[PDB]
Amino acid sequence: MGKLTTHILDLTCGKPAANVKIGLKRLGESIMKEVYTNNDGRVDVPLLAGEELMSGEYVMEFHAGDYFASKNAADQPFLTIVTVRFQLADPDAHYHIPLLLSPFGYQVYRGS
Amino acid sequence: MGKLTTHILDLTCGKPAANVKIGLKRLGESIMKEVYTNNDGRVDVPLLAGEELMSGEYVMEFHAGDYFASKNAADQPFLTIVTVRFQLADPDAHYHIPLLLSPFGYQVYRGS
Amino acid sequence: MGKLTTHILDLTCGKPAANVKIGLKRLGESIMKEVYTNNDGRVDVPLLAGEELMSGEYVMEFHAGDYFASKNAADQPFLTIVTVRFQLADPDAHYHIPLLLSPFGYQVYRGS
Amino acid sequence: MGKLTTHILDLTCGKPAANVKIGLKRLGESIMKEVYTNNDGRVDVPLLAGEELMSGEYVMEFHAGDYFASKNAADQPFLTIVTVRFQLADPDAHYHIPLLLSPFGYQVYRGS
Ligand SMILES: O=c1[nH]c(=O)c2nn[nH]c2[nH]1
Ligand SMILES: O=c1[nH]c(=O)c2nn[nH]c2[nH]1
Repeated sequence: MGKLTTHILDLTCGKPAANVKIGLKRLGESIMKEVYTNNDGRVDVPLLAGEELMSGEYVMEFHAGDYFASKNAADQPFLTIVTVRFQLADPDAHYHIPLLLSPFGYQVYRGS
Repeated sequence: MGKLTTHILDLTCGKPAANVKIGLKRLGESIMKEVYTNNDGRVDVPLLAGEELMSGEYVMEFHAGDYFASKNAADQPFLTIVTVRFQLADPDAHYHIPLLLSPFGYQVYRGS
Repeated sequence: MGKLTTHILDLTCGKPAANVKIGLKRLGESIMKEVYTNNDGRVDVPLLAGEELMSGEYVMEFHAGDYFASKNAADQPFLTIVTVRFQLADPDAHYHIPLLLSPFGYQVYRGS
Repeated sequence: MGKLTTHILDLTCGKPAANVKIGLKRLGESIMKEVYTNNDGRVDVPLLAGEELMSGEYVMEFHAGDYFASKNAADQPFLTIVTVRFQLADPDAHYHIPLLLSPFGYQVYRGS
């Protein structure tokens, strides 16, 4: 009964990044899920839980380019799809990986 | 005559991350280069320059897992290969993308 | 009925920083509060709320040095007291300012 | 013959933060220096060197509020003066402490 959640903050305006598409995939495979953050910059249902959450490597494709585009970065943005690889060791643990995001930089961390 | 350089700092000990392997690839392709940072956590020759640097999307595969492993994170580390996608718009510009790295989090930015 | 909360994550081990002392003070004054984070790296009661929360500048003194010391950085640590100044404009708003912390670097942000 | 340098990057536009005032002071004292970053977001002469650099705690007052103000955050900005405390142990070592800055968050690290 593990769990994988996330969270996006736009450091340009201190608000949660809303309606950003997030791709989810197992390492070496194709997208398996596609979600859009709510107003809190989170997703209602965990990105992964129970059976689903299998120990291994995953990748999340945060669509930063489109998000900043709507809030305005340019025709060929520096950040298009912020990609995040990570390995989930224990299948019964909680993994909260937020994303602090800016047009030209970002923080990826295992928060609480 | 554009240029792509990078830099790795281990925020766990304030020192540059040395001898870390860095994979380089164009979006959707296979590795095209493989380098190992020196003692300053940089690479002698630009990761990309002149002809090579074509406008588009690239990906750098920082091998964080192995680096921390040598400095010690575990059998199934949270971070294995920190992956970084980005788009290089102008082919004649300088792009310096450093990496602030920690066992459980990291910063990716367009520095100077 | 505004609110000021915070949160500390130790990026060295992906866990919340527990029992870290946090000083709170208005700009130019002496400490007014002193708290110790719980196991979630948070404090049970808001650091500021209602009447208390007056528009202006505050400072939080995160005692990183002692925290890392207990988990081990040295005799004269790089980070001793991570100091964070910020201005609270609206008195009725919620301000969540977490702290991503490492022996040699840290992130300060207005999260959700 | 130690050295203290710094560097400011505006993560909102990937450029160095130019002409930002930086206050320098020893712990518990008044400003001792006041500098303004050049176009590279650095200062020509080290903020501290040789004799000057004495082992102990210092504080740098990055004037983020004014900088973003000129580039535009509001009347009562979240960040006014980003304050950074740190301890310099060895007097003969090089300490490079850059600042990744955004209207609502920032990274402080011991870079190379
Ligand atoms: O949902 C979250 N809550 C928090 O308090 C937090 N702190 N960092 N990341 C976080 N994510
Ligand atoms: O090579 C670099 N030099 C610097 O001064 C710097 N600051 N941030 N990233 C950087 N990379």
